[PDB]
Amino acid sequence: RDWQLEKVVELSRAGIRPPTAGNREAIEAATGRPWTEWTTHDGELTGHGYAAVVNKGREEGQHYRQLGLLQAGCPTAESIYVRASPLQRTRATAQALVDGAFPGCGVAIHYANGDADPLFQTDKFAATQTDPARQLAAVKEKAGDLAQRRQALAPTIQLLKQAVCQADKPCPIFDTPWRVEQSKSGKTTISGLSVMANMVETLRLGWSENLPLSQLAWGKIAQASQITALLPLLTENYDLSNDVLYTAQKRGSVLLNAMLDGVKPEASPNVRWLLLVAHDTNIAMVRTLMNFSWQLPGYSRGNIPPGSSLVLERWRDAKSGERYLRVYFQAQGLDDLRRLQTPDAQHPMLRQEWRQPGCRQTDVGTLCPFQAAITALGQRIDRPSAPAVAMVLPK
Repeated sequence: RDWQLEKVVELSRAGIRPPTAGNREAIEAATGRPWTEWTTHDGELTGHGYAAVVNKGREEGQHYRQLGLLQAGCPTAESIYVRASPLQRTRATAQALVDGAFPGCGVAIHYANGDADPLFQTDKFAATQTDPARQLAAVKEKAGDLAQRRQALAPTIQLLKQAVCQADKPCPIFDTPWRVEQSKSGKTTISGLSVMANMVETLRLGWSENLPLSQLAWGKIAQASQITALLPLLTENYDLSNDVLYTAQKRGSVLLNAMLDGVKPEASPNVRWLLLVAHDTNIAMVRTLMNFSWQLPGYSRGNIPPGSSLVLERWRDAKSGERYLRVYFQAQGLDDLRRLQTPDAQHPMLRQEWRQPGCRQTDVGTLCPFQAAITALGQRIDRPSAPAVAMVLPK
Protein backbone atom coordinates (compact mmCIF):
# COMPACT_ATOMS: atom_id res chain seq x y z
CA ARG A 1 0.00 0.00 0.00
CA ASP A 2 1.46 3.35 -1.12
CA TRP A 3 -0.90 5.57 0.70
CA GLN A 4 -2.80 5.26 3.94
CA LEU A 5 -5.86 7.21 4.73
CA GLU A 6 -5.86 8.13 8.39
CA LYS A 7 -8.75 10.52 9.22
CA VAL A 8 -11.73 11.86 7.37
CA VAL A 9 -13.44 15.14 8.36
CA GLU A 10 -16.60 15.81 6.31
CA LEU A 11 -19.20 18.50 6.21
CA SER A 12 -22.37 17.40 4.52
CA ARG A 13 -25.32 19.47 3.37
CA ALA A 14 -28.78 18.18 4.37
CA GLY A 15 -30.41 16.16 1.69
CA ILE A 16 -33.37 17.19 -0.45
CA ARG A 17 -35.98 19.27 1.33
CA PRO A 18 -39.03 21.07 0.09
CA PRO A 19 -38.80 24.81 0.36
CA THR A 20 -38.48 26.09 3.98
CA ALA A 21 -41.63 27.85 5.35
CA GLY A 22 -39.86 31.27 4.89
CA ASN A 23 -38.87 30.37 1.30
CA ARG A 24 -42.41 29.31 0.48
CA GLU A 25 -43.91 32.53 1.70
CA ALA A 26 -41.37 34.56 -0.24
CA ILE A 27 -41.70 32.63 -3.47
CA GLU A 28 -45.49 32.43 -3.55
CA ALA A 29 -45.64 36.19 -2.88
CA ALA A 30 -43.01 36.83 -5.59
CA THR A 31 -44.89 34.90 -8.20
CA GLY A 32 -48.51 35.51 -7.11
CA ARG A 33 -49.32 31.82 -7.06
CA PRO A 34 -49.16 28.76 -4.78
CA TRP A 35 -46.29 26.32 -5.37
CA THR A 36 -46.51 22.66 -4.93
CA GLU A 37 -47.07 21.25 -1.45
CA TRP A 38 -44.77 18.27 -1.21
CA THR A 39 -45.44 15.02 0.43
CA THR A 40 -42.83 16.11 3.04
CA HIS A 41 -43.42 19.08 5.28
CA ASP A 42 -41.63 22.28 4.44
CA GLY A 43 -38.01 22.32 5.62
CA GLU A 44 -37.79 18.59 6.26
CA LEU A 45 -35.83 15.84 4.60
CA THR A 46 -37.94 14.12 1.95
CA GLY A 47 -37.86 10.31 1.61
CA HIS A 48 -36.39 10.76 -1.81
CA GLY A 49 -33.75 12.87 -0.11
CA TYR A 50 -32.99 10.24 2.42
CA ALA A 51 -32.86 7.59 -0.33
CA ALA A 52 -30.26 9.73 -2.11
CA VAL A 53 -28.19 10.30 1.05
CA VAL A 54 -28.31 6.60 1.83
CA ASN A 55 -26.92 5.94 -1.64
CA LYS A 56 -24.01 8.24 -1.10
CA GLY A 57 -23.39 6.93 2.40
CA ARG A 58 -23.45 3.33 1.15
CA GLU A 59 -20.70 4.06 -1.36
CA GLU A 60 -18.78 6.08 1.19
CA GLY A 61 -18.87 3.32 3.81
CA GLN A 62 -17.68 0.87 1.20
CA HIS A 63 -15.05 3.21 -0.05
CA TYR A 64 -13.62 3.89 3.46
CA ARG A 65 -13.68 0.19 4.45
CA GLN A 66 -11.83 -0.73 1.27
CA LEU A 67 -9.25 1.99 2.13
CA GLY A 68 -8.77 0.51 5.60
CA LEU A 69 -9.93 3.56 7.45
CA LEU A 70 -12.90 1.85 8.86
CA GLN A 71 -12.96 -1.72 10.21
CA ALA A 72 -15.38 -4.33 8.69
CA GLY A 73 -18.94 -4.56 10.15
CA CYS A 74 -20.35 -2.22 12.77
CA PRO A 75 -18.52 0.91 13.73
CA THR A 76 -17.46 1.64 17.35
CA ALA A 77 -17.03 4.96 19.00
CA GLU A 78 -13.45 4.98 17.35
CA SER A 79 -14.79 4.62 13.90
CA ILE A 80 -16.99 7.70 13.40
CA TYR A 81 -18.56 10.51 15.37
CA VAL A 82 -21.50 12.29 13.66
CA ARG A 83 -22.69 15.67 14.69
CA ALA A 84 -25.72 17.20 12.98
CA SER A 85 -27.25 20.62 13.08
CA PRO A 86 -30.37 20.14 15.23
CA LEU A 87 -32.88 20.83 12.45
CA GLN A 88 -35.00 17.88 11.48
CA ARG A 89 -33.53 17.70 8.01
CA THR A 90 -29.93 17.62 9.07
CA ARG A 91 -30.58 15.06 11.79
CA ALA A 92 -32.35 12.93 9.32
CA THR A 93 -29.53 13.41 6.75
CA ALA A 94 -26.99 12.41 9.40
CA GLN A 95 -29.06 9.24 10.02
CA ALA A 96 -29.27 8.62 6.38
CA LEU A 97 -25.49 8.76 5.86
CA VAL A 98 -24.80 6.23 8.63
CA ASP A 99 -27.79 4.16 7.52
CA GLY A 100 -26.01 3.74 4.17
CA ALA A 101 -22.47 3.56 5.46
CA PHE A 102 -23.18 1.01 8.19
CA PRO A 103 -26.07 -1.13 7.03
CA GLY A 104 -28.24 -2.32 9.83
CA CYS A 105 -25.94 -1.05 12.57
CA GLY A 106 -28.28 1.26 14.35
CA VAL A 107 -25.71 3.99 14.42
CA ALA A 108 -26.56 6.98 16.54
CA ILE A 109 -25.98 10.54 15.47
CA HIS A 110 -25.57 13.47 17.84
CA TYR A 111 -26.98 16.96 17.89
CA ALA A 112 -27.37 19.81 20.37
CA ASN A 113 -30.18 19.77 22.90
CA GLY A 114 -31.19 23.40 22.02
CA ASP A 115 -31.97 25.09 18.72
CA ALA A 116 -28.46 26.27 18.19
CA ASP A 117 -25.19 24.52 17.61
CA PRO A 118 -22.27 26.84 18.00
CA LEU A 119 -20.73 25.31 14.84
CA PHE A 120 -23.76 25.92 12.73
CA GLN A 121 -26.30 28.39 13.97
CA THR A 122 -23.36 30.71 14.54
CA ASP A 123 -25.52 33.86 14.48
CA LYS A 124 -26.88 32.77 17.84
CA PHE A 125 -23.56 33.24 19.65
CA ALA A 126 -21.80 36.45 20.60
CA ALA A 127 -18.37 35.62 19.36
CA THR A 128 -19.72 34.47 15.90
CA GLN A 129 -22.29 37.13 14.94
CA THR A 130 -21.78 39.70 12.25
CA ASP A 131 -21.74 43.37 13.18
CA PRO A 132 -24.69 44.95 11.28
CA ALA A 133 -22.62 47.98 10.08
CA ARG A 134 -19.63 45.96 8.93
CA GLN A 135 -21.86 43.43 7.24
CA LEU A 136 -23.73 46.07 5.30
CA ALA A 137 -20.55 47.70 4.15
CA ALA A 138 -19.01 44.41 3.07
CA VAL A 139 -22.02 43.26 1.16
CA LYS A 140 -22.43 46.73 -0.43
CA GLU A 141 -18.82 46.73 -1.39
CA LYS A 142 -18.78 43.24 -2.88
CA ALA A 143 -22.01 43.90 -4.64
CA GLY A 144 -20.64 47.10 -6.37
CA ASP A 145 -22.98 48.23 -9.12
CA LEU A 146 -26.09 46.12 -8.59
CA ALA A 147 -27.89 47.35 -11.75
CA GLN A 148 -24.96 46.05 -13.73
CA ARG A 149 -25.09 42.74 -11.97
CA ARG A 150 -28.76 42.46 -12.83
CA GLN A 151 -28.14 43.37 -16.42
CA ALA A 152 -25.52 40.60 -16.75
CA LEU A 153 -27.94 38.05 -15.37
CA ALA A 154 -30.92 39.28 -17.51
CA PRO A 155 -31.00 36.11 -19.69
CA THR A 156 -31.00 33.95 -16.61
CA ILE A 157 -33.69 36.17 -15.03
CA GLN A 158 -35.71 35.66 -18.16
CA LEU A 159 -35.44 31.84 -18.01
CA LEU A 160 -36.55 31.98 -14.43
CA LYS A 161 -39.45 34.28 -15.34
CA GLN A 162 -40.68 31.94 -18.13
CA ALA A 163 -40.51 29.05 -15.76
CA VAL A 164 -42.34 30.52 -12.76
CA CYS A 165 -44.49 33.41 -13.95
CA GLN A 166 -48.03 32.68 -15.04
CA ALA A 167 -48.63 34.15 -18.53
CA ASP A 168 -50.23 37.57 -18.09
CA LYS A 169 -50.63 37.53 -14.30
CA PRO A 170 -48.15 40.15 -13.05
CA CYS A 171 -44.90 38.97 -11.40
CA PRO A 172 -43.57 41.71 -9.22
CA ILE A 173 -40.11 40.32 -8.24
CA PHE A 174 -38.75 40.36 -11.81
CA ASP A 175 -39.49 44.01 -11.73
CA THR A 176 -37.95 45.33 -8.53
CA PRO A 177 -34.29 46.49 -9.04
CA TRP A 178 -31.59 45.04 -6.84
CA ARG A 179 -30.61 46.78 -3.63
CA VAL A 180 -28.85 45.74 -0.48
CA GLU A 181 -31.38 45.61 2.37
CA GLN A 182 -30.87 44.98 5.94
CA SER A 183 -33.46 43.70 8.38
CA LYS A 184 -33.71 44.95 11.96
CA SER A 185 -31.80 41.79 13.03
CA GLY A 186 -28.92 42.80 10.71
CA LYS A 187 -29.47 40.07 8.05
CA THR A 188 -28.61 41.54 4.66
CA THR A 189 -30.23 40.42 1.44
CA ILE A 190 -30.44 41.64 -2.10
CA SER A 191 -33.91 42.69 -3.09
CA GLY A 192 -35.22 40.59 -5.97
CA LEU A 193 -32.01 38.55 -6.21
CA SER A 194 -32.35 36.66 -2.98
CA VAL A 195 -35.91 35.58 -3.54
CA MET A 196 -35.05 34.64 -7.08
CA ALA A 197 -32.23 32.52 -5.61
CA ASN A 198 -34.73 31.03 -3.26
CA MET A 199 -36.85 30.20 -6.21
CA VAL A 200 -33.96 28.62 -8.04
CA GLU A 201 -32.98 26.57 -5.04
CA THR A 202 -36.55 25.36 -4.89
CA LEU A 203 -36.63 24.41 -8.49
CA ARG A 204 -33.28 22.61 -8.14
CA LEU A 205 -34.63 20.67 -5.16
CA GLY A 206 -37.88 19.88 -6.97
CA TRP A 207 -35.87 18.60 -9.92
CA SER A 208 -33.59 16.58 -7.58
CA GLU A 209 -36.53 15.36 -5.66
CA ASN A 210 -38.02 13.73 -8.72
CA LEU A 211 -41.26 15.81 -8.49
CA PRO A 212 -43.55 15.26 -11.42
CA LEU A 213 -42.86 17.94 -14.07
CA SER A 214 -46.34 19.35 -13.63
CA GLN A 215 -45.65 20.04 -9.92
CA LEU A 216 -42.07 21.29 -10.37
CA ALA A 217 -42.67 24.40 -12.55
CA TRP A 218 -46.11 23.82 -14.04
CA GLY A 219 -44.72 21.73 -16.83
CA LYS A 220 -42.17 24.42 -17.95
CA ILE A 221 -38.99 22.66 -16.76
CA ALA A 222 -38.44 19.31 -18.42
CA GLN A 223 -34.70 18.54 -18.63
CA ALA A 224 -31.80 18.94 -16.19
CA SER A 225 -30.13 21.56 -18.37
CA GLN A 226 -33.01 23.97 -17.57
CA ILE A 227 -32.26 23.73 -13.86
CA THR A 228 -28.54 24.19 -14.71
CA ALA A 229 -29.23 27.40 -16.68
CA LEU A 230 -31.08 28.95 -13.59
CA LEU A 231 -28.26 28.29 -11.19
CA PRO A 232 -26.21 31.46 -11.84
CA LEU A 233 -28.82 33.33 -9.85
CA LEU A 234 -28.13 31.10 -6.92
CA THR A 235 -24.35 31.60 -7.33
CA GLU A 236 -24.87 35.32 -7.54
CA ASN A 237 -26.73 35.38 -4.33
CA TYR A 238 -24.14 33.14 -2.56
CA ASP A 239 -21.43 35.55 -3.80
CA LEU A 240 -23.29 38.37 -2.14
CA SER A 241 -24.15 36.77 1.16
CA ASN A 242 -22.48 33.65 2.48
CA ASP A 243 -19.35 33.88 0.44
CA VAL A 244 -18.79 37.48 1.31
CA LEU A 245 -15.42 37.23 3.10
CA TYR A 246 -16.36 39.23 6.16
CA THR A 247 -19.59 37.28 6.72
CA ALA A 248 -17.83 33.92 6.13
CA GLN A 249 -15.14 35.01 8.63
CA LYS A 250 -17.57 35.94 11.49
CA ARG A 251 -20.01 33.14 10.84
CA GLY A 252 -17.87 30.30 9.41
CA SER A 253 -14.54 30.59 11.23
CA VAL A 254 -15.65 28.51 14.13
CA LEU A 255 -16.57 25.65 11.78
CA LEU A 256 -13.53 25.72 9.59
CA ASN A 257 -11.41 25.86 12.65
CA ALA A 258 -13.20 22.88 14.14
CA MET A 259 -12.68 21.00 10.81
CA LEU A 260 -8.94 21.77 10.49
CA ASP A 261 -8.49 20.84 14.13
CA GLY A 262 -10.40 17.65 13.54
CA VAL A 263 -8.20 16.66 10.69
CA LYS A 264 -5.02 17.27 12.73
CA PRO A 265 -3.33 14.42 14.56
CA GLU A 266 -4.13 14.17 18.31
CA ALA A 267 -7.60 15.43 17.47
CA SER A 268 -10.44 15.13 19.98
CA PRO A 269 -12.41 12.94 19.81
CA ASN A 270 -10.24 10.16 18.51
CA VAL A 271 -12.23 8.87 15.53
CA ARG A 272 -11.36 7.89 12.03
CA TRP A 273 -14.27 9.75 10.49
CA LEU A 274 -15.69 13.03 11.87
CA LEU A 275 -18.92 13.65 10.03
CA LEU A 276 -20.69 17.08 10.44
CA VAL A 277 -24.04 17.49 8.75
CA ALA A 278 -25.34 21.03 8.43
CA HIS A 279 -26.46 23.58 5.80
CA ASP A 280 -25.45 24.98 2.51
CA THR A 281 -24.77 28.28 4.16
CA ASN A 282 -22.27 26.51 6.37
CA ILE A 283 -20.47 24.82 3.51
CA ALA A 284 -20.35 28.09 1.60
CA MET A 285 -18.85 29.99 4.44
CA VAL A 286 -16.24 27.27 5.04
CA ARG A 287 -15.20 26.88 1.44
CA THR A 288 -14.91 30.71 1.16
CA LEU A 289 -12.53 30.78 4.09
CA MET A 290 -10.63 27.96 2.34
CA ASN A 291 -10.66 30.07 -0.75
CA PHE A 292 -11.74 26.89 -2.49
CA SER A 293 -13.82 27.51 -5.57
CA TRP A 294 -15.35 24.67 -7.52
CA GLN A 295 -17.60 24.12 -10.43
CA LEU A 296 -19.05 20.64 -11.01
CA PRO A 297 -20.53 19.65 -14.41
CA GLY A 298 -24.21 20.49 -14.60
CA TYR A 299 -23.91 23.01 -11.78
CA SER A 300 -22.69 26.56 -11.58
CA ARG A 301 -19.84 27.92 -9.64
CA GLY A 302 -19.77 27.13 -5.93
CA ASN A 303 -23.08 25.30 -6.08
CA ILE A 304 -23.81 23.07 -3.06
CA PRO A 305 -26.28 20.34 -3.99
CA PRO A 306 -28.39 18.51 -1.45
CA GLY A 307 -26.38 15.82 0.35
CA SER A 308 -23.15 17.06 -1.15
CA SER A 309 -20.03 17.39 1.03
CA LEU A 310 -16.72 19.03 1.65
CA VAL A 311 -14.12 16.51 2.77
CA LEU A 312 -10.63 16.70 4.36
CA GLU A 313 -8.70 13.47 4.31
CA ARG A 314 -5.33 13.18 6.08
CA TRP A 315 -3.17 10.60 4.35
CA ARG A 316 0.22 9.09 5.20
CA ASP A 317 2.84 8.01 2.70
CA ALA A 318 3.72 4.44 3.59
CA LYS A 319 7.32 4.92 2.63
CA SER A 320 8.41 8.24 4.12
CA GLY A 321 5.74 8.54 6.87
CA GLU A 322 5.04 12.03 5.62
CA ARG A 323 1.54 13.43 6.08
CA TYR A 324 -0.71 14.94 3.40
CA LEU A 325 -4.06 16.49 3.23
CA ARG A 326 -6.52 15.87 0.47
CA VAL A 327 -9.44 18.27 0.15
CA TYR A 328 -12.43 17.96 -2.13
CA PHE A 329 -16.02 18.79 -2.74
CA GLN A 330 -18.35 16.07 -3.96
CA ALA A 331 -21.93 15.86 -5.06
CA GLN A 332 -24.27 14.05 -7.41
CA GLY A 333 -25.48 15.56 -10.68
CA LEU A 334 -29.02 16.68 -11.21
CA ASP A 335 -30.30 13.64 -12.96
CA ASP A 336 -28.47 11.18 -10.66
CA LEU A 337 -30.27 12.77 -7.69
CA ARG A 338 -33.53 12.72 -9.61
CA ARG A 339 -33.05 9.06 -10.57
CA LEU A 340 -31.76 7.94 -7.16
CA GLN A 341 -28.78 6.77 -9.02
CA THR A 342 -26.47 4.74 -6.93
CA PRO A 343 -23.00 6.13 -7.64
CA ASP A 344 -20.70 3.68 -9.53
CA ALA A 345 -18.19 3.49 -12.45
CA GLN A 346 -20.69 4.41 -15.12
CA HIS A 347 -22.24 7.15 -12.87
CA PRO A 348 -19.53 8.44 -10.52
CA MET A 349 -19.88 11.05 -7.77
CA LEU A 350 -18.88 14.42 -9.23
CA ARG A 351 -15.88 15.71 -7.43
CA GLN A 352 -13.40 18.53 -7.44
CA GLU A 353 -10.15 18.55 -5.56
CA TRP A 354 -8.67 21.61 -3.97
CA ARG A 355 -5.00 22.08 -4.99
CA GLN A 356 -2.14 24.51 -4.45
CA PRO A 357 1.62 24.50 -5.39
CA GLY A 358 3.30 21.55 -3.71
CA CYS A 359 0.38 19.16 -4.11
CA ARG A 360 1.12 15.90 -5.77
CA GLN A 361 -0.87 13.76 -7.96
CA THR A 362 -1.15 10.12 -6.58
CA ASP A 363 -3.29 6.97 -7.13
CA VAL A 364 -5.56 8.18 -4.34
CA GLY A 365 -6.06 11.79 -5.45
CA THR A 366 -4.32 15.12 -5.08
CA LEU A 367 -2.35 15.12 -1.87
CA CYS A 368 -0.88 18.19 -0.31
CA PRO A 369 1.94 18.43 2.18
CA PHE A 370 0.04 18.58 5.40
CA GLN A 371 1.38 21.47 7.36
CA ALA A 372 1.43 23.75 4.32
CA ALA A 373 -2.10 22.72 3.42
CA ILE A 374 -3.44 23.35 6.95
CA THR A 375 -1.72 26.80 6.97
CA ALA A 376 -3.15 27.73 3.58
CA LEU A 377 -6.71 26.61 4.29
CA GLY A 378 -6.68 28.38 7.64
CA GLN A 379 -5.20 31.68 6.64
CA ARG A 380 -8.50 33.54 6.22
CA ILE A 381 -9.90 32.36 9.63
CA ASP A 382 -10.75 35.16 12.10
CA ARG A 383 -9.26 33.88 15.36
CA PRO A 384 -11.63 35.86 17.70
CA SER A 385 -14.57 34.32 15.72
CA ALA A 386 -13.19 30.84 16.20
CA PRO A 387 -13.76 29.84 19.77
CA ALA A 388 -12.67 26.24 20.46
CA VAL A 389 -15.63 23.94 20.58
CA ALA A 390 -15.80 20.64 22.39
CA MET A 391 -16.46 18.42 19.36
CA VAL A 392 -18.18 15.70 21.34
CA LEU A 393 -21.63 16.91 22.29
CA PRO A 394 -23.17 15.76 25.66
CA LYS A 395 -26.11 13.30 25.64
